[PDB]
Amino acid sequence: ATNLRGVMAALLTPFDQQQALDKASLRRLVQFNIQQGIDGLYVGGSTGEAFVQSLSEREQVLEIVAEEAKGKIKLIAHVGCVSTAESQQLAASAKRYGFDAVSAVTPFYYPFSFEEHCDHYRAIIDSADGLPMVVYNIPALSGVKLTLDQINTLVTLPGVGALKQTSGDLYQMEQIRREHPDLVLYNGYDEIFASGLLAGADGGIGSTYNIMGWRYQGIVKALKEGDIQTAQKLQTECNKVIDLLIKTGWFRGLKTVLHYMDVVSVPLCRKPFGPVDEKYLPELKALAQQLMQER
Amino acid sequence: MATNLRGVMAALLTPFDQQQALDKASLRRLVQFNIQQGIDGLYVGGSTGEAFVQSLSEREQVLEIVAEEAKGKIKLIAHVGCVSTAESQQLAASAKRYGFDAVSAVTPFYYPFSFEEHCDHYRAIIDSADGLPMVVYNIPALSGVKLTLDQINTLVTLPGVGALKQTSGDLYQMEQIRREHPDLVLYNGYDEIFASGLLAGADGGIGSTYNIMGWRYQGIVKALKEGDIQTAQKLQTECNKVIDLLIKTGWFRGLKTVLHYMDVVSVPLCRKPFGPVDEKYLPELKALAQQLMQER
Amino acid sequence: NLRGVMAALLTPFDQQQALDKASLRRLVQFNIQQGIDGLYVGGSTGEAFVQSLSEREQVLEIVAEEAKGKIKLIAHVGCVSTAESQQLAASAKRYGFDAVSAVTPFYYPFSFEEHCDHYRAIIDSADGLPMVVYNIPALSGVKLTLDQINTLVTLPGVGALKQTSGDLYQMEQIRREHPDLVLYNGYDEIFASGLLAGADGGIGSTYNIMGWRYQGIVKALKEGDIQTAQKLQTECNKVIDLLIKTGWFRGLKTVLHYMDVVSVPLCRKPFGPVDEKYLPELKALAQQLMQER
Amino acid sequence: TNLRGVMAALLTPFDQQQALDKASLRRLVQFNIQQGIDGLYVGGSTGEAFVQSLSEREQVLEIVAEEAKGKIKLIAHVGCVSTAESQQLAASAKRYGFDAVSAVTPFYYPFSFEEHCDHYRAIIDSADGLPMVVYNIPALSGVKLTLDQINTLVTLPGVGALKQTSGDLYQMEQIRREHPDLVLYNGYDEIFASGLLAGADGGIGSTYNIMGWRYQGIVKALKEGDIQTAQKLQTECNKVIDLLIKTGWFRGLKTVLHYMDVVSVPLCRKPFGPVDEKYLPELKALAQQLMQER
Repeated sequence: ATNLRGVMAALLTPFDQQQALDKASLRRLVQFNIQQGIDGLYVGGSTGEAFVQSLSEREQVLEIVAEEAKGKIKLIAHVGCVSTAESQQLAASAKRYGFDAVSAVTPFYYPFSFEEHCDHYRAIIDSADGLPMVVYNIPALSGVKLTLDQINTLVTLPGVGALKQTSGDLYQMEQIRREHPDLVLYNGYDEIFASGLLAGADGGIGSTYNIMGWRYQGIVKALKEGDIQTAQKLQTECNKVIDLLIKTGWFRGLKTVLHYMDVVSVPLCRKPFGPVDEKYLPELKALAQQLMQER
Repeated sequence: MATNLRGVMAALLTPFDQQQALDKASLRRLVQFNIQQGIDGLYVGGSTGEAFVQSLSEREQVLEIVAEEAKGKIKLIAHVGCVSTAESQQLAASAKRYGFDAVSAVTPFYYPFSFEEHCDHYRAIIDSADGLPMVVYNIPALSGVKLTLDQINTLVTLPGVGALKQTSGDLYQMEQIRREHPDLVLYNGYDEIFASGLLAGADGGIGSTYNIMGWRYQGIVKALKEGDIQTAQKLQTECNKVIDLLIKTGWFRGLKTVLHYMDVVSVPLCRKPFGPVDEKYLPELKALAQQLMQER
Repeated sequence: NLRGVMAALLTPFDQQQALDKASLRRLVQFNIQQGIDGLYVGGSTGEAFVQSLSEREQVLEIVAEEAKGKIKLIAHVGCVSTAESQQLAASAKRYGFDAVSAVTPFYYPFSFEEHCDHYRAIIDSADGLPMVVYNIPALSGVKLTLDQINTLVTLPGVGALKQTSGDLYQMEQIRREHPDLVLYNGYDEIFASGLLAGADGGIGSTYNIMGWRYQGIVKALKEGDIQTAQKLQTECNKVIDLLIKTGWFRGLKTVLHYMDVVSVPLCRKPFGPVDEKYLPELKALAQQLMQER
Repeated sequence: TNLRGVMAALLTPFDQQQALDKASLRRLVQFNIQQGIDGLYVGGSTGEAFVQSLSEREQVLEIVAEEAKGKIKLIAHVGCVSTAESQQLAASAKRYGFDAVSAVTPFYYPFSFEEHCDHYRAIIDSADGLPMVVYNIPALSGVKLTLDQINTLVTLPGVGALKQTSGDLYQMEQIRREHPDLVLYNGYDEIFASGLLAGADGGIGSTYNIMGWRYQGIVKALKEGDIQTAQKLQTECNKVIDLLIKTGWFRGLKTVLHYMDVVSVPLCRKPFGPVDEKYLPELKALAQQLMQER
C-alpha cells in the first residue's frame, strides 16, 4: 500500500527468564503477525512495555523488527518519552532503520501546556527527518485530556500524517473524521473496533491483533460488504477474548496465549508486572487452541 | 407490537408560556408532531421534560395530557423518578392510572446511596407500577452514579424490569450488556453515537433530538438493517452537525427554539436558572428549522 | 453577627416517614441547651431534597417558633429551580430567619452567569436577609474556580460562605482575598485545620451531638493550645469514622434517639435503616457523650 | 537520629546545553544547608528525574552526598516505572551513603496493589538496609490508594516513612491516628501549617529551596502555640505559591534562585518551556524580598 491506512498490530516485546529481550521470540512474533496478513506493526508503544525499557533497549527492538519486516509490511515506530531529547534520539534511529513513520504519546506525568505539547511534536518530527508522525492520544494512561480544537491543531501540525485515537468517545471520533476527511484515523480500543470504524476510523492499531488480527481484518471487510451481522459477530468474539484478558492481565495474558501457540518461549512481562495466575492457564491454553484451529 | 418496548422514542420536551407555566396547547402540538413523524413512542417526564424543576402535580399534569393525546397511538413511557422513593411511588401509580405502557426512574441522586438502596428504590417503584414494566435509567453524566457492569446486571434482572436506557458513551459496556442479556430491550441514550450504539448491541433508543429529526434516527435503523453503512453514516453525521450546534446554544432551549420556528412551540423558554438562547445563534437555529421542514 | 459554630439541623421523621414535630422541637432545644451559636435549617443534613416545598416551609416555621431570638437561624432555601428557591426565601423572611442560603443548582448543567442570576433572584426574594453562598462540589457536582467563588461572595446581599470543601489552599486564598468574610468550615473532619487555614467558624451535621467539642477547638486555638485542639479534633474524627460506616444522617439520628431526643431514627427512603451490627457502638457512643456533657 | 523534619525537594540545575550544571547544583545544596534545612529529598519529581537518564540521576545523587553527607539527612528518590531500574538507583544510594530511599508509586501502566507492594519490597531489598519512604501522590501518578492500602504500605518490612502529597487533611489525621510513631511528611507546601496540625510531623517541598526558613518558623511557631505567627508565615508562603503557579513551578523556582545568584541558567528540560518574560520583574523582586528578609 502507498498509504498508512489499515489494521496494525501493537507489537509485544518477548522476554526470557532473566527479563531480557528474547530475540528469537521477537522474530517469531513479527513473522507470525505477517502470516496473519496484518497490514503493519506499531513498535515500541505501551504494548511493547517500552516504558520499562531503556532507550537502547527500545532501539534494539526497532532494529530487529526492521530486519524482519522492513519492505513486507508498514512499520510505525513509537518513539515517545516524557523527554523531548530522548524522543528525538529514538526518532533519528527509526529513520536510520527505515521505518515508514514515527509516533509519540503525549508526554506525561508532568503537566505541560498545550503549546509545550505542540513544540514537543515539532521537535520529534524534525529528528524524524521526513517520516510522517502519528499523534498518539490516550488520556486513560497518559492523563493528558485534550479538547477537540487541540486535537485538530495537533493533526494539522506540519509533518503529521495520522492519529492513533485510543479513546472510547465515538462522538469525538466522528467529529475528527468530519473535520479531516483525508486523515488516517486509527481506532485505538479493540473492544469497540467495529463501532469505531462506523464512527469514522479507517483502521486501527491494537494489542490483541497479535493473536487474532484476522478477526479485525474480517470486520473491516464485513463492514465494506454491508454485512452487519458478520461484523457484529466478529466483534462479539473479540470481546469474549478481551473479557478474559482483563481478568488474567492484558499483556501477560496475550504473551501466554502466544506461548501456547509456540511463538513466545517465556510469556513474562517486566516487573512491577506480575505473573499470570496459574488458575487461568486452562482458559488461556484453550483459547490458543481455538484461535489456531480457527485459522 | 402490542406491548414490546423496543424502538426509537423521543424524550419529550415540556413547553412553557411566558410566565414559566405549562403551555398546554404547545404540549399537545408537540405530541402530535412527534406522532406525525412516525416516532415509535414517547419518554415523558425525564430530564428532557425538565421534571427536576417541576413539582409532582406538574409532572402528573403533563403525564395525563400526553396520555389523552397519544394513548393507543404510540408507546408511552412515564419517567416517575425522583430522589425520594415515596414521591416516585406516587408518580408510578398515576402513570398506571393514566394508561402508560411502562415506567422509568433515574438512579436517585445528590445523596450517596448504596447499591442495595438503589435496588430497593427500584423494587418499591416497580411495586407501585403495578404491572407496568420498569425501564432502568443509567446516566452517570448527570446523576453522578457510576454503576459497575455486575451492578447493572443485577438491576436489569430485578423482577419487573423490562428495559434499560443506557445513557453512556461506553460501547464496550453496551456490547457486554447485550451479550449478558440477549433479550433485553436496550435503548441507546447518547444521540450523537446512535449508529455506533446500535452496532454495539442497542436495539433502539431514547433521545432529546428525536423531537426535531426523529425520522433520521429511524432512517439509520433502516439503513443498518439493510446493510447500507454509507447511508447510516451520512445520517449520523447530519444528526451530529445539529448536536454540535445544540451544545453551543444550550440543549433543551435550542430544541425548543427550533420547534418554535417549526410552529409547534409558542414560547421556547426553559425554566430558570436556565437562561434564554443567546441571540447570536438565532440565524443558525432558524436556518436549521427551515432545513428540517423542507426535508420532512 | 453570623460568625460562629452552627449546627446543620436534622429533620426527625416518624415510623411512616412523616415529619415528627415533637422530636423536631426537642432537637432544637437540645442544640440550644448545649450552647450552639445557631442553626442551619433545610440543608442537605435536613434531608431537604427528599422533602416537598411545603414540608420544608413547615420545618422552617416550627424552628423559628422554637429558636427565633435565642440563637442565629439560617434557612437553606436552595432548590434546582429558581422560582421554588424564591418561594422558600420569602417564607424564611416571613418566619423571621436571620439569613438564607442556597446550594448551587444541581443535576442540570448551568453556566456561571446562570448561577449568579440564580443567587440574585433569591437574594431579592429574601427581602433583606443576607445570603450564605453554599459551595459543596462533592454532592452538587458543581466545581467552581476561585475567581467564580470571589464573584459570588461579592454579589450584593451576600453575607457569608459555607465552604464545604477539603481544599485548604483555596480556604486560605478565600480568606486572603476577603479579610472580613464570614467563612464557615464545611467538613467537620478537618475543622481545626480549616480554622488555621482561614475559616472563622463552621456549620456541621455532627454539631447536633458534640457541638461543644468544636466550640472547644475554637477556644483552644485562640489560646494557642494546639495540643488540646488536636485531641478534640481526633475524638471528633473517631466519631466521624463510625458515622461513615453506619451512614451519616441515620447514624446521628440513632445517637440522638438513644439520648431520648429523637423518637424515631429513620431517614426517608431511599436511605435504608442502620445495620443492626452497628447498634452496640452507637449506643456506646451515646452513653459516652451523655456522660461527657 | 531519625527522619522527621523539614526536607527540601532538590531542584536539578542545567546549563545552556540542557546538561547538568555541577557548579550550580553544589551551590544549591550549600544554599539549602545555610537556610537551616533538616535534609534533602533528591531525585524526585522536583529534580526532573523523569526527564533524566539513570546515569544522570546517579550522578546527581553522588554529588549531593559529597556536599551534604554527614551535615544533614539525605533521602534518595529512586523510583522509576521499572522495578529493576528503581533497584539500580537504590543500590547506588546505599553506595553513596544516603540515609534513606524513596519511590513514587509506579505510573502510566495500571498495576494492582499487590504489584505495588512487591515493587516496594524489591527496591527495599536492593536498598540493603536503608529505610523506605513510601510516596503517595495521586495527582501526578494517577494511582488512587485507599486508607487500608496506605496502612499496608507503611507497615511493609523496611518502610520508615510516608511522603503524603495529598490535600485530604482528614486522611492525614487518620494516618497519624493509626500510626503514632510514623514519620509523616506533608507534601503540599500551600497547606503546610494545616497539615502539621492534622498530624504531619514535618514535610518535603519544592518551595523550601527558596524560603525553607519560613517553614521551619511555622514548625517553631506551632510548637510554641503561636497560631497567628504560623498563619502569617503560611500566607506569605502562599503569596509565593500563587505566583509560581502562574509562571510555572520548577522554572519559577530556578529563576528565583538565579536572581539569588545560586543557579547560573534557570532552565528546565524540554518539553518544559521557558518562563514568560513578563514575569521576570515579579520573580526578580521576589528574589530581593527573600534575600533581604533572610
